[PDB]
Amino acid sequence: PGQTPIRGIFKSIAKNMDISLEIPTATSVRDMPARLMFENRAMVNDQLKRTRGGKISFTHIIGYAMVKAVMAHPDMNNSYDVIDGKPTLIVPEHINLGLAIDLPQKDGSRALVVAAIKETEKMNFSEFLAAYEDIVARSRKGKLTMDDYQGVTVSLTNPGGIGTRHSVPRLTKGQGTIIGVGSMDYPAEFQGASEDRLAELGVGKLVTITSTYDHRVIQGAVSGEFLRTMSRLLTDDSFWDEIFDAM
Amino acid sequence: PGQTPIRGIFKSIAKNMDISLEIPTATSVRDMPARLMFENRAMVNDQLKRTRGGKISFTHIIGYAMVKAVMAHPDMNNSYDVIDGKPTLIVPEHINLGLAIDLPQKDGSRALVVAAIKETEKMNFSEFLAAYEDIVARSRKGKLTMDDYQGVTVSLTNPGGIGTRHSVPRLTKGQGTIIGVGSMDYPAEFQGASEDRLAELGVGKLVTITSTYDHRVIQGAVSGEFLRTMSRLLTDDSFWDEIFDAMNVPYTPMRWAQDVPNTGVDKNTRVMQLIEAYRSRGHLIADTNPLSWVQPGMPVPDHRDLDIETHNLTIWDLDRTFNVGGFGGKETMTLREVLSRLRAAYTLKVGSEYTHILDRDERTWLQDRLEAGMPKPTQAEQKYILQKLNAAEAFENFLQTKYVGQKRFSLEGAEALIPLMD
Ligand SMILES: CC(C)(COP(=O)(O)OP(=O)(O)OC[C@H]1O[C@@H](n2cnc3c(N)ncnc32)[C@H](O)[C@@H]1OP(=O)(O)O)[C@@H](O)C(=O)NCCC(=O)NCCS
Ligand SMILES: CC(C)(COP(=O)(O)OP(=O)(O)OC[C@H]1O[C@@H](n2cnc3c(N)ncnc32)[C@H](O)[C@@H]1OP(=O)(O)O)[C@@H](O)C(=O)NCCC(=O)NCCS
Repeated sequence: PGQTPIRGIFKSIAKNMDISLEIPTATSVRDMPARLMFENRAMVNDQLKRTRGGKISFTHIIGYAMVKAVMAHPDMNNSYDVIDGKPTLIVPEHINLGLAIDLPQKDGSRALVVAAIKETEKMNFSEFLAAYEDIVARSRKGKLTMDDYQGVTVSLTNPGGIGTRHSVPRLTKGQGTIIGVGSMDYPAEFQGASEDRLAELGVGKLVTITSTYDHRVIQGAVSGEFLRTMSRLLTDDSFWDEIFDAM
Repeated sequence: PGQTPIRGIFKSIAKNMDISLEIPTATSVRDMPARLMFENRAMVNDQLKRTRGGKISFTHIIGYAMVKAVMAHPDMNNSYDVIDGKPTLIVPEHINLGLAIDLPQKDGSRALVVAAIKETEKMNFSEFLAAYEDIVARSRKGKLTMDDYQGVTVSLTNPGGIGTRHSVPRLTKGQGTIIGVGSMDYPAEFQGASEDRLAELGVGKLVTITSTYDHRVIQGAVSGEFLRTMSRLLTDDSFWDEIFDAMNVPYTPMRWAQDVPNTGVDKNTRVMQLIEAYRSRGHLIADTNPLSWVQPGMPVPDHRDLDIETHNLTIWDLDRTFNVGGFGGKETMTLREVLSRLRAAYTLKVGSEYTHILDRDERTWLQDRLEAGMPKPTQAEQKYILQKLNAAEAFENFLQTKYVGQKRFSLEGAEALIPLMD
């Protein structure tokens, strides 16, 4: 009980949240079927098990789809800044994808950090998976440099691990959008039903995906079309041929 | 039409909303089943009605769960301030819970106020309910002081009364979080379906709960875990045992389980076995003791035969219809009505043992008279019972007063013997 100064990484988190108050933000929400993801992921993980490889996750698949979608809709990669006291649009050279990793510390307090995969628009699924696992591995061992925290152009977060349905997050300065992935589960009005009955009816599972963007440089129609493209890719023949071929 | 200055309470509401612009906020949303809440609330309100008590609401239950959750995740109680021009985290001493009460005024304009229940982390459900009703009562009569509006650490709101699905509200300065409760109803894609069809499928009702927090002092993972804890408590065995114990209800609470298929032994067979179990062994849980006393060294018999889990039935069968073979003078009935009748006949103030009798005509005579119930007596009859009770007690007290030391072997404690013999 009482008052205590904020020190360390927490002071940095506090200062950035205060700066971010000067961004006008809006949000879009879309829900998608998730059956084909469960099926095709299982097929890939069976192959890896026989070949004594690793394991892929839902975030890997959604990550790759997200990159393809940003290529199809380039406006989602832009940001805003005032330079020489004039308003300015900033168009980057590459797509650098930030991952929000929750890592506990030595003290016993959790902190969230955003690390970057760089030059993602010239990768196939095999390359993408390697880069992803590299960042995650080094984060646990505590061997991330200062260069890994710089140059992010678009971010990804996964609150659905805990079981949240969806969220409305904060956008940090220097970016245009942040994408969030919610729980992949049956709706709550079917959580007491029998397996037999669900199979008979043909009820599937959901996923809700969100988009939070800066409204000075991105319009609503662009954000909507972005999510529509992601929805088409995750249920598309040609998309899953790529992943299967690479693995 | 035209312009008019804002004056009074409205000017205060306007100023606070302007100040609140300097809080960075984020939101989390989660949806939960709501069947067990409907069931167990009904059981508690039936007990209170017989004892001429009050009524509990959904906000009472969610409120209590919310307090338990804040205890499990203390970070949700903290706030932010700048002191001596340095950033600072503030950790309070108590959990003070603010309620958002919509109260109309004399003029005819509605206004929202937030009043506080203080020192909530040292309360049981009985204490909690009293404090809640105290605040609400005084608000309507217009007798809230200035101390009731100060010291709030966490807030609760209920937009689901009107029928809103969920909301994204504003957070006021000095707090860390605000929790919102949405509509408890079927989804809108089932609002035209029949009751029969919904019962067949096994479709339940929802509730959506939100959390809006200050991101300088609370992280997303903490907010998510908070809502996960609340979800577990509202479907937990041990949680509902507390509430039932505190409100003095004698039955086991309805439990949470999955719906089971109608395979193997049919469900009509299982409902007939339940009827037989209550007729045979229901006296083991009847309200026949005036004291709340269990003798320490005596064995307690097994009475697992009297709960619907042992006969492979579930909350999902309560509104389905079954063949009962003349029970209650009906050929068909719901499991809710079956349980109601059995409990009224074999579990109140009279417990009966008669199923061991070998003759069929004897058994039927008793069974018929015991399930019809006790007929309502007239006023003259009621006054006669009161005269006899008075005579008994008065006689004992007279002898006590006039002859103190003398041995008399009193009947005090058992005065109902006189009207029984009569
Ligand atoms: C091991 C690794 C390859 C991922 O393995 P994983 O088991 O698929 O991922 P997690 O351990 O985080 O998830 C555990 C479980 O939660 C499930 N899960 C995760 N996110 C989910 C979501 N949004 N909805 C539903 N289930 C989810 C996973 O499917 C897994 O269940 P399973 O028993 O069927 O495999 C590795 O990348 C890892 O551990 N990553 C964690 C950190 C991270 O990815 N952070 C960045 C996220 S943006
Ligand atoms: C009388 C009292 C004990 C509550 O009684 P109550 O009937 O349970 O509550 P209300 O009168 O607000 O609700 C009326 C009806 O709406 C229903 N309802 C309320 N909130 C609901 C919600 N979120 N979703 C669905 N139904 C809801 C109640 O169940 C009740 O229906 P019923 O006919 O089945 O009883 C008393 O506390 C009261 O009147 N409170 C109102 C003010 C208040 O609680 N304000 C603070 C809320 S944070």
